[PDB]
Amino acid sequence: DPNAEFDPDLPGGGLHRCLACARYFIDSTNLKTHFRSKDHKKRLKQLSVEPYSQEEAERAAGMGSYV
Ligand SMILES: [Zn+2]
Repeated sequence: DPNAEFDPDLPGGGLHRCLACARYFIDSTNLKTHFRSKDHKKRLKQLSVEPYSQEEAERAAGMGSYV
């Protein structure tokens, strides 16, 4: 199909998926918000899907900026 790097049937063009869920998300933000389930990534660690997942190898726990 002319001009379509994405798929028009799949949410998010089928380009944003959680492989562990086989679900297609409309946007990467929606997809990444989906991994905010700690138990999921826990299962991922057990299954060996992705060792060191989000909130661990990508954490919002820092920011050491003083004047
Ligand atoms: Zn998932």
